[PDB]
Amino acid sequence: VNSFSGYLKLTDNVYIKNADIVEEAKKVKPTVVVNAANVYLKHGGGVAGALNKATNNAMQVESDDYIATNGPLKVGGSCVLSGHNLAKHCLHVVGPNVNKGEDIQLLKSAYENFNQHEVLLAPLLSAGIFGADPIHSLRVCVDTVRTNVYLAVFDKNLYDKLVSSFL
Ligand SMILES: O[C@H]1CC[C@@H](Nc2ncnc3[nH]c4cc(F)ccc4c23)C1
Repeated sequence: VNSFSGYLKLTDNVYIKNADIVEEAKKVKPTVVVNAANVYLKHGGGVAGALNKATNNAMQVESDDYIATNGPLKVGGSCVLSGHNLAKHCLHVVGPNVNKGEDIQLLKSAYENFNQHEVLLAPLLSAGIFGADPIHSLRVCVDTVRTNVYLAVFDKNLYDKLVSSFL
C-alpha cells in the first residue's frame, strides 16, 4: 500500500490521474519524482520549469553544478539528483524532443530508466513542449516500464482522451 490517491489503474503497474505533478509531489512527497529534462538540465519550461520554480530555483542550482562536473546527459538518459521540497529524489529523464528532430525510438530508452526505481511519480515523457504524441508516449510507457508508475497529466482534456483511447 502507498499514499497515491485518485488514480485510475491502466495495467498491473501503471496508474494515471489528472493532476499537477508539482502539487501531487508536494502532497505525496514520493521517493522519486521524474522530471522531463533536457540534456543540459536547463529547467526553463514545461514540467521542468514548473518543478524548478516550485523548488525556488534550487533544482537549477544543483543541476548547473552537476553539468559543470559531468557534462550533458544523453537523449534517452537520466541522472538522480535531489528532490528538494518535492520528493526524496528527482530522476531527470531526457526523452527525445521532436521539436529538435530527435529520434522517437529513443523514447523507449528514456522510459527504461524508470525500471531502476520501484515506485515513481512521473509525467508522460516527450509530451507537452517536447512535441511527441502523448497517446504514443503512454503506449511506450505501458510496454516498457515494469515498476510501479503513477502518471500525472496536467491537462484534463488530454487525460480524458488518453483514458478513452487506451487499449
Ligand atoms: O500538459 C500536458 C502536456 C505535457 C504534460 N506536462 C505536465 N504533466 C504533469 N504535470 C504538469 N505540471 C505542469 C506545470 C507546467 F507549468 C507545465 C507543464 C506541466 C505538467 C501534460
